[PDB]
Amino acid sequence: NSADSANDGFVRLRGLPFGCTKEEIVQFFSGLEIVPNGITLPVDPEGKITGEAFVQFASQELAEKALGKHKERIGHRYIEVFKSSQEEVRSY
Repeated sequence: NSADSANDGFVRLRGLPFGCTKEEIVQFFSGLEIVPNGITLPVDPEGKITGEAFVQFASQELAEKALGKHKERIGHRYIEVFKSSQEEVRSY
């Protein structure tokens, strides 16, 4: 729950570019194992696009191998990372 229990490993992003989507998160953590639609796209930090998002792995541990990415890129922007679970995540 909200960051930890054992399996509910989510992550949150807050940094995405214009038109950002799942498949840019699906390439971000192409590194790692994720449940079959374990990625969530509510809106950006202002509320008109998708510049924050989230991702549920197969485990809490896989989801912190993912915090271990630190920055990388999506599209043209430059993405924060934080630990998460399904109820930090469900802004939609």
